[PDB]
Amino acid sequence: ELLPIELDTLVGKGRFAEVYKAKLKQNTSEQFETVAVKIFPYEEYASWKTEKDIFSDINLKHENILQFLTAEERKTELGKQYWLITAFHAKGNLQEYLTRHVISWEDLRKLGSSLARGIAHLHSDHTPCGRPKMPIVHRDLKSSNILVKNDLTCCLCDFGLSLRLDPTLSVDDLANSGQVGTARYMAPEVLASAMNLENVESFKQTDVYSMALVLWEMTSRCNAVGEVKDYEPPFGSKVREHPCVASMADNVLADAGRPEIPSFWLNHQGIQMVCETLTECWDHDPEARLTAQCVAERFSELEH
Ligand SMILES: COc1cc(-c2cnn3cc(OC)c([C@H]4COC(C)(C)C4)nc23)ccn1
Repeated sequence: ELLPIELDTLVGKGRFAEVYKAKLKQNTSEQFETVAVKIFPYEEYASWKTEKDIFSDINLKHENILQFLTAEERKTELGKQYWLITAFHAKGNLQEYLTRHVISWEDLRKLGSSLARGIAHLHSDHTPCGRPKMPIVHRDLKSSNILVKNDLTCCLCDFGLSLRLDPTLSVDDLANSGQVGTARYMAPEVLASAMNLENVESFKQTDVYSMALVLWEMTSRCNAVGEVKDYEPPFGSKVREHPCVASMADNVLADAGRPEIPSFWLNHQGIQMVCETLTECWDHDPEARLTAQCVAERFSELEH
């Protein structure tokens, strides 16, 4: 049976689906509960299925991963819709949050350390207890799809382009997907079409590079650095609003371009640590990049 849900507001429109703030009126007498509904048309059934498989995976439950209530199929006059019902985070996406607010050092520490913890959890080949689990690579990490919870910690969602690192995966299966994701956040090796298709685990390195760009966005809006400029997306000054891969290749790969880090930012000890860490993470060489777990560990050291 379908949950008693009333759609309130359209909060997100993506290639695959629409996200709605909704009211779950389980009970007529008591106050309604705010939930999120991601709606996929029948044409996007595949994206719905990929996300559903992730959200319903018991091993994937984590504080930094969007909480999942249920998946439904709803017949409509036009056809059928595929729904994902989840917890709603009122603060919204990280990109919009950074645009509107200048964060404290404590905020940056919480946001950056929780982002790394969520990615590390997806990447992990084992559960906290010690049981083997099949790693997931997000493949489309960016500030626009990271939610901010009420306690100012990050929460991952938008798993439509995600890849389970299954051993049975073929080169043909992988190459066919090719460059998947947002061009602005693509790692240089992806822009170069230089990956080893047989090596599925190298996709973890691409996620780390995108994470580095997000960490830089958080850092750019932190008041600890000093004077804070208006929020700009990575490469905002260099490329157009919807950049192509050729143009991103030109900047990221040909010019080795990265978002600028003014030297005055380094004056703060904490900011310096974050900048050094993120710099290692966006290195041209994937091998030079730290793991998400390593980054989570460095953030732990930031209490000092
Ligand atoms: C993108 O995939 C999602 C998002 C949610 C979701 C949960 N709370 N929440 C709150 C939001 O704003 C107030 C949005 C807007 C904000 O920014 C976006 C464009 C990401 C949509 N989305 C969500 C649930 C399931 N999948």
